[PDB]
Amino acid sequence: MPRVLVTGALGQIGTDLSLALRDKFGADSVLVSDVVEPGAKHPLAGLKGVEKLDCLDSNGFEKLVKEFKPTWMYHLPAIMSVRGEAEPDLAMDINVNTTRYALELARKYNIRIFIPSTIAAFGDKCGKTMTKDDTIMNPSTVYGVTKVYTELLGTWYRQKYGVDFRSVRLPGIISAATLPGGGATDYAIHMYHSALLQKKCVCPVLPYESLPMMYMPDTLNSLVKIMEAPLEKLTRTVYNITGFSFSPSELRFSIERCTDRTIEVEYVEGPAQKIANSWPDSLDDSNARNDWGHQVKYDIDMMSEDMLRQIPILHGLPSL
Amino acid sequence: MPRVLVTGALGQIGTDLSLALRDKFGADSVLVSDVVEPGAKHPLAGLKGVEKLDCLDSNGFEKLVKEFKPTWMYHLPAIMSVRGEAEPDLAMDINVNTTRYALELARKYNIRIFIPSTIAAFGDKCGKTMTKDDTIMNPSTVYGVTKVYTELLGTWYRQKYGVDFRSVRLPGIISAATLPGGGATDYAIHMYHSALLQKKCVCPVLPYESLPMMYMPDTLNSLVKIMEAPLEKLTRTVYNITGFSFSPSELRFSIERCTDRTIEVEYVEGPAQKIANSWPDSLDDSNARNDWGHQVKYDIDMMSEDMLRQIPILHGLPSL
Ligand SMILES: NC(=O)c1ccc[n+]([C@@H]2O[C@H](COP(=O)([O-])OP(=O)(O)OC[C@H]3O[C@@H](n4cnc5c(N)ncnc54)[C@H](O)[C@@H]3O)[C@@H](O)[C@H]2O)c1
Ligand SMILES: NC(=O)c1ccc[n+]([C@@H]2O[C@H](COP(=O)([O-])OP(=O)(O)OC[C@H]3O[C@@H](n4cnc5c(N)ncnc54)[C@H](O)[C@@H]3O)[C@@H](O)[C@H]2O)c1
Ligand SMILES: [Cl-]
Ligand SMILES: [Cl-]
Ligand code: NA
Ligand code: NA
Repeated sequence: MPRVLVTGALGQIGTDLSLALRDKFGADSVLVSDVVEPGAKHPLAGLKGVEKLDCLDSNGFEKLVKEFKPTWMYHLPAIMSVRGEAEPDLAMDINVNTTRYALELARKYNIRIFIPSTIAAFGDKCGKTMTKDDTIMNPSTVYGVTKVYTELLGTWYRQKYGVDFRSVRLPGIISAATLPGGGATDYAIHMYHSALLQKKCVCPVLPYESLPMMYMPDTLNSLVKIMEAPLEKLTRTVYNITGFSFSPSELRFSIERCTDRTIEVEYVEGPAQKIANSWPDSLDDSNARNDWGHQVKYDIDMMSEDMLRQIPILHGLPSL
Repeated sequence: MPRVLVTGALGQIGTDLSLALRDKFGADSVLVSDVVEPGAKHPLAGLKGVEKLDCLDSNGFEKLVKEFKPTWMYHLPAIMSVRGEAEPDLAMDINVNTTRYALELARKYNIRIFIPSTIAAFGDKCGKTMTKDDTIMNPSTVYGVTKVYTELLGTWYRQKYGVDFRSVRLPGIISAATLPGGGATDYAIHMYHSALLQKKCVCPVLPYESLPMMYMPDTLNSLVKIMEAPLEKLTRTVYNITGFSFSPSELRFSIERCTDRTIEVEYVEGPAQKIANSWPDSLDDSNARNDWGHQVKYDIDMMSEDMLRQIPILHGLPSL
């Protein structure tokens, strides 16, 4: 049974993943860290086993790893697409340097290490329909460039030092806890909020732009399941995984089915569009399904039902 | 005509490139720099416009650029395959951080920037026969991993900021001016020295491991030609270029044809072999030929003739 360290643990994936790990292996077997502390309304507030760690401080990062003695690490901090184009130096620092430090610690302390990649690692030469695990990688964002380096450097640590590096290329991840903002796939949560508030939604992604997506509970299952797999079953270090693909118009139809009313949406291109257009429409995740049993239990309508129930509970929006 | 800065200029490529640029454009229009000073017998010793610059010193790098106002830059420092496997922190520092600084300067000060890539950017999934410009990139060395990042990051600067970033994936480069080191393709240069000294060459690459190679004068022609090209003629930022491929067995025969005598070579596998085996056997350089006129004058026997005449003259080895 593992002892799990999570870094950048207070963000979108880390919050839900931290809780799930605590449930499965026990709070004493999990250490949750982030450069920031949790808000008083954050789900990890007041919990034991939550610490403050700037992963750019390699000495502090090592200090924490020595003290806790993890056998597994999920290294989550990154600056993602939209922010990274505006603040590329910060993206290069965080996405390259924290990763280098993590991998050096995984070597030194014999840690099985997960670092997520992303469909943003692909660009317009990838083959946009059912994109393969091995293909041409020509990302159009600095974030994506940094994640190609993440994939290749992690794989080198495996080959050279036997570090047990594992990764998936995550699609857009949807969850109810997330505050709608300007992220590349934030149109989807904005749309759920608008529907609940019965207000006009102005969507920055074009209506028929399809992307690979996944609902959070499926994401968490896979993130645990890949780390549990015996090494001998893994034929590669980096796997595509997907939930289902959808466009904004499809998400709108889903919401209208689950609310039984019309939501008003106007499509006005924002910064997310050019980024999303350079990404695949759908992924081939057959290697993940075959090697370690990646599976998906939600479809778009199940997800919409759950979201429309969870958002009022979490954020105080009007319910259906 | 241009004002050309060379960084990392005292090495194998830089020594001959610096002299060619001075000849072509005039000594007052070329500034060359390196972390170390030239020794008294270095071809660049005693020359004006040769300076000491550590490209990890970003303030120093900036100061030099702001003073000289280059219109072109050739950014040459890197830690290469064999050394990088043994000193990976140095390789990651030099290969990533100096590049990051050079690209930012190119953006800020409007410089046309060349940063060489390499066949080492490819690995065992590339398609090893007549490898294309766009393929799967899975390098097996940290150096190669850093060069993929170099290509993608330079290409992103071109896309995001309009930086005129140009690159070729260099094959193994053979030249006489520089004494050979412990690097992968430098077996070839050692084999010429051993032949002239009439002593045993112990070769760490297996006798039929074919690699893309090029003789320096053709390399110099192409390094200048790609930088002279009008931007509108370039359909891509990174080009494969090759001279010809050969194995150590082939080179030995070529040397023996020229020297009219046996030379003694023993093949004792070293680290270079597994690295070379993961590289292409030959490249497709059609895009370079088409777009900007890459061309090649030398074949293996013309190269061997010239190497065997030049080495005695430049280094005092036993003639003919
Ligand atoms: N959410 C998605 O749709 C998605 C999709 C694909 C891949 N990913 C990847 O998943 C990982 C997590 O994404 P997320 O959506 O949770 O991001 P997020 O922005 O919600 O969370 C990131 C967390 O990293 C922390 N952090 C930043 N700098 C740090 C540092 N110096 N030291 C320690 N922590 C630091 C931030 O405080 C934040 O809590 C990232 O690698 C991301 O690229 C996410
Ligand atoms: N030589 C080849 O066969 C070959 C093949 C493919 C690609 N390349 C590329 O060509 C470039 C030059 O290679 P080379 O063979 O001339 O290498 P080299 O090792 O002969 O020369 C490297 C030069 O860089 C300098 N240097 C190192 N750290 C520095 C720093 N911090 N600041 C400034 N200078 C620094 C060194 O002092 C040295 O003079 C590299 O990018 C290499 O990857 C060379
Ligand atoms: Cl984003
Ligand atoms: Cl080498
Ligand atoms: Na962002
Ligand atoms: Na080397």
